[PDB]
Amino acid sequence: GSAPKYIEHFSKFSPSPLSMKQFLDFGSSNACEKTSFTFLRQELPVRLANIMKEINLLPDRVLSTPSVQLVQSWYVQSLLDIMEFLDKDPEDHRTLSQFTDALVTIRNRHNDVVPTMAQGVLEYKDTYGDDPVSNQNIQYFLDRFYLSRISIRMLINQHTLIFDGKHIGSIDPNCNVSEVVKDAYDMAKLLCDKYYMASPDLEIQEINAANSKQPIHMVYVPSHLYHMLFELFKNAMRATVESHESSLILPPIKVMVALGEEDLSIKMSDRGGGVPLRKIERLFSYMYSTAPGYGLPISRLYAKYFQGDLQLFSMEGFGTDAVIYLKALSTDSVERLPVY
Amino acid sequence: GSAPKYIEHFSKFSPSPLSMKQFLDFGSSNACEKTSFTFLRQELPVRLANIMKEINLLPDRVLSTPSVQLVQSWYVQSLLDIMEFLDKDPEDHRTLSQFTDALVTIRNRHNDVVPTMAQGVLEYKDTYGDDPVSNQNIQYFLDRFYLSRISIRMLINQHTLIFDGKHIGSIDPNCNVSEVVKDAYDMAKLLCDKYYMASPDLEIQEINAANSKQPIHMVYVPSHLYHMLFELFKNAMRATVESHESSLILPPIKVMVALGEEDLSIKMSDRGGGVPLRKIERLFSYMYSTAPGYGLPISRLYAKYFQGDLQLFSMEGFGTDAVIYLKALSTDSVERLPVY
Ligand SMILES: Cc1ccc2c(n1)[nH]c1c(C3CC3)cccc12
Ligand SMILES: Cc1ccc2c(n1)[nH]c1c(C3CC3)cccc12
Ligand SMILES: [Cl-]
Ligand SMILES: [Cl-]
Repeated sequence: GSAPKYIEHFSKFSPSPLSMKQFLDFGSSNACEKTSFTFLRQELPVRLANIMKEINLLPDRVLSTPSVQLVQSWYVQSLLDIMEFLDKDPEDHRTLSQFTDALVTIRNRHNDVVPTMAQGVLEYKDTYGDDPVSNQNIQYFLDRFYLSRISIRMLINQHTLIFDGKHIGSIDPNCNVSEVVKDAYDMAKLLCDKYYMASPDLEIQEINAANSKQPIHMVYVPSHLYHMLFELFKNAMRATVESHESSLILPPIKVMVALGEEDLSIKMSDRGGGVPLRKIERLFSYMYSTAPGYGLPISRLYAKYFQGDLQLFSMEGFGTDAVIYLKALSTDSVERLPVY
Repeated sequence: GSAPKYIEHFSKFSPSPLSMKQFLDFGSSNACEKTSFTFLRQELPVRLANIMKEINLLPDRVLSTPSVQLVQSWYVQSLLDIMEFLDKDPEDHRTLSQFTDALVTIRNRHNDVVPTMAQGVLEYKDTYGDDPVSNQNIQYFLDRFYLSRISIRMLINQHTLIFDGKHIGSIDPNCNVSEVVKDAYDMAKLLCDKYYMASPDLEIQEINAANSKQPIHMVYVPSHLYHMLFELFKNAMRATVESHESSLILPPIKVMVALGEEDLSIKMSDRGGGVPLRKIERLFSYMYSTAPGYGLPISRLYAKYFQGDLQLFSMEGFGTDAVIYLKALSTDSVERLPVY
C-alpha cells in the first residue's frame, strides 16, 4: 500500500495548464506520441494526486460516505495504473500501446462519477440538511472536482483520439460556431417534440465585428460547446413550451454569435416567462438542483475551462438570456485548473 | 470631548431597516411628526455611529489621510447635532422645527462627501498602488459607506420633505416607470446633443405579465430610479455615438420594462460595440474607475438599497445590456443596510 505516499509526493507539484497551441503541437503528428506519453505519465499523477489530496481533506462525515469512498477508490486505482509506466521505455512501441489502453480503461472506470456524486449530495441533504454554509462548501468542492475531471478527460481524449494507429483529436481548429448551435438545437428539438408535441423555432444572427461578411470560426472543442448549448436549449425550450400551453403563438429561441477582439460570445434568448432574480443562483447550485440534474453548473465549468464563462440573466414575466463567453484567440485559450 | 463615547454606545445597536409600508405610515400625515422625531433622534445616531466605528477601524495609512479625517469630522459634528435633541420634549413645536432645521444642515454638510472620497481613492492609488487586494478592501468599505449614506439621506429627506409646515416625500406610491425612463433619456439626450451633435432614439417596450394592457406602476423613490437610469443612458449614448462615428445609422437605445410576480425589471440595451468580459468588473470598481466617476457603482447601490440589483452583460463587437432589478411589491421593498 503506497497510495498515500504517491498522493503526498505528486500533490507537491502544481498541475501544468496547456494552451490551445500546445494541444495542437502535441496532436500535430503521430511522431509526438512519445512526447505525449512522457508528459502524461507525469502530469496525470500530478492532477490526480492534487484532487485526491483535497478529497482526503473533506470532513469525516463526507469522506466516510459510500459515494466518496467509491470515487476515491477509482482515483486510487487509476493513479496506480499510471505509475506502472513511469519506469517503462518510451522507445518501446508496446509501452505506448499499453499506455493508451490503460488510459481508455481509466476513462471508462470514471464514467459514472457525476451521478455518483449527485447521490452523495442527496444523501448529505437528507442526513445533515441544506443550509447555506453546506451549499457553499459543496459548491466549492464540486466545482473544483468537476473542473479537474474535465481537464483530465481532455488530456486522455487528446492522446487516445490522435495516437490510435483537419480535426486534432477533440479540437476543431476551424470550428463553425453556428453549425454547433444548429446541431444542439436540432437534438433539443427532437426531444422537445417527443415530450411536448411542439417546439420553438431557431433564429441565429452572427455579428463579426472585424469582418462583417465572414462566418465566425474559432479554435475550440466542439463537444464542449455542444454540451453547453444543448443544456441551454433544453431549458429554453421547456420554459418556452410550458409557459405557452394555453397560447397558440410559440416564440422562437434567438441565438446571437458575436466575434470581438478578444471575446467570442453566444447569447441564447427565450420568452419562457422568466425567473425571479432570487431564484437565479439556485439554478447553478449542486445542492439546490438535487432532488429525490447538474447540466447548468457543469456547463459553466466547460465554459470556464478555457478562460470563458457562462452567465444567466432573466426578466421575470418575459424571458431569459444566457451568454456563453469564450476566448476568441487561441493564444488566450489556456486550461483553467483548480488552484491548489 | 464625548464623541468616542457616543460612537461606542450607539454602535452597540443594530440599525432598524424600514419597509415601504413603514415609510408610508411615517409620512401618512403631519400628525406623525412627533413619532418621526422620536424615531429619528435614536435611529440616526445608531446609523451614524455604526459607520463611524467602521471608519475608525480602517488602517492608519487610510484613517490618517486628510480626506478621511475631513469626512469623519463631518460625521462627528452631525452626530453631536442630533444628540442635543435626545433630552428635548417632542410636545414642544419649537423642538420639532429646530430638529428639521438641524437635519437640513447635516444633509448640506455632507453634500461633497462622494468627490471627497474619490480624492482619497486617487491619493491611495498614487501613494500605495492599485493592487487587487487594495481594490477589494476599498470596494468593500465604500459600498458599505455609500449604502449607509443613502439610507441616512433617505430618512432625512422623508422627514424634511413631509414635515415642512399623492407623493409621500420622495416616495411615489404610483410611480410610472416608463415616465421616469423617458425623463432620464431626455436629460441624457440633451447632454449628448450638446457634446456630440447626434443622439440615439429611445424605444420603450412594457411587458405586464399579469395584466397585459395595464401600464406598469410601482411604489418607489423616483429620484433613485432616475439616477440609475440617467447613469446607464449616459454610458449607452456615449458608446453608441462613438462606435458609429464613421457610420451613418445610429442604433436606438432599447428599454424593456417587465413586471413579474415579484420582480420589476428594467433592461437597457445598446449597440455601442460592447466590452470584453475581462473589463466588465472594472466598470463597477471605485479604484479602477478613479483617474487623475462613480456613477455605476453608486447606481448599483441605489438598486440594492431596497433589495434590488443592477447587472451588466456585454457582447464585445455588438453591444451591452444593463438590467435594473427592483422588487415589484411594497411588502418586499425593505431597506438594505450594511451588516455590522
Ligand atoms: C422559466 C425558466 C426557468 C429556467 C430557465 C429558463 N426559463 N430559461 C433558461 C435558459 C435560457 C437560455 C436562456 C437557460 C437556463 C435555464 C433557464
Ligand atoms: C463600449 C461600452 C463601454 C461601457 C458601457 C457600454 N458600452 N455600455 C454601457 C451601458 C449600457 C446600458 C447598457 C451601461 C454601463 C456601461 C456601459
Ligand atoms: Cl472522475
Ligand atoms: Cl456622507
